[PDB]
Amino acid sequence: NDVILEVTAGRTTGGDICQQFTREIFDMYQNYSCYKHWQFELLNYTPADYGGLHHAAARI
RNA sequence: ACAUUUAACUAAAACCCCUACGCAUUUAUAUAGAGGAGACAAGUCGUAACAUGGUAAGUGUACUGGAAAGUGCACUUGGACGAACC
Ligand SMILES: [K+]
Ligand SMILES: [K+]
Ligand SMILES: [K+]
Ligand SMILES: [Mg+2]
Ligand SMILES: [Mg+2]
Ligand SMILES: [Mg+2]
Ligand SMILES: [Mg+2]
Ligand SMILES: [Mg+2]
Ligand SMILES: [Mg+2]
Ligand SMILES: [Mg+2]
Ligand SMILES: [Mg+2]
Ligand SMILES: [Mg+2]
Repeated sequence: NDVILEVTAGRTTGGDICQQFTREIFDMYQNYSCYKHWQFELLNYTPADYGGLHHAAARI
């Protein structure tokens, strides 16, 4: 069954470390879909204010 | 509500009421639902305060606004006015 994957930047500390790290994780799953030849369909994508990700949703 | 009797050549016998409490009063627990306060985050919106915080802040009171808060009158310094003259 297909997976609707969602990543959210947890509110645990100051700065954009949580939001910046979310972008890296989201790119990791997107690249992992290509490695497994999986179709990666973007559903939601809300970038942060410092080149990061607040929350993102995608379908694999 | 309720009666002084019997007996008395030594002296004794007899004596025995019925009405209250209604889930009425008093104090708590449990709550359909409606809110508050503290803790917490960093999410969302703005930047009110702390420097003359960029409208100096605040008190009382009134009205208004998503939200801090905004404005009127009076008061306070828990602000300043640069401290000879020019
Ligand atoms: K908040
Ligand atoms: K003010
Ligand atoms: K002040
Ligand atoms: Mg209740
Ligand atoms: Mg301000
Ligand atoms: Mg001024
Ligand atoms: Mg201003
Ligand atoms: Mg001000
Ligand atoms: Mg005032
Ligand atoms: Mg007031
Ligand atoms: Mg006004
Ligand atoms: Mg006016």
